[PDB]
Amino acid sequence: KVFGRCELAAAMKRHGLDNYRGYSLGNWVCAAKFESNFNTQATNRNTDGSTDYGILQINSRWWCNDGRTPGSRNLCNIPCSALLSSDITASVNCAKKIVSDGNGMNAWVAWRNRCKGTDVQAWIRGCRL
Ligand SMILES: [Cl-]
Ligand SMILES: [Cl-]
Ligand SMILES: [Cl-]
Repeated sequence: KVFGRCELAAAMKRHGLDNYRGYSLGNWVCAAKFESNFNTQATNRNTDGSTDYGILQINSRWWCNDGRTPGSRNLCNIPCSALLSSDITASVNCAKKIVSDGNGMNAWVAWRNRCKGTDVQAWIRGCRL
């Protein structure tokens, strides 16, 4: 599913991501924009052989099981395929664990490089929330 900007903001809020660990909704929408362009089915293969999955490009080295990432963990206790669903529940719940892991949203290098320090509220501007 490719979400609309406000549609995704609303779904993220519904699932308790708004201001989670102090990160406003615009941060999460911005991260999703640059990680996946709002496409739940986004996948990308990393140089280390791990893969990133879903709207927030969650990585199989630590967070989910895909059966093809040697020496990896599955800390969210989910198949990576669950992160591709039109229903963002699994992605949101896993993101909550990731952002609580110590480095906040810096876990998403694209958030650090493209969202951090910017006017992230622009991502939810105009949205009925
Ligand atoms: Cl915001
Ligand atoms: Cl594996
Ligand atoms: Cl980047």
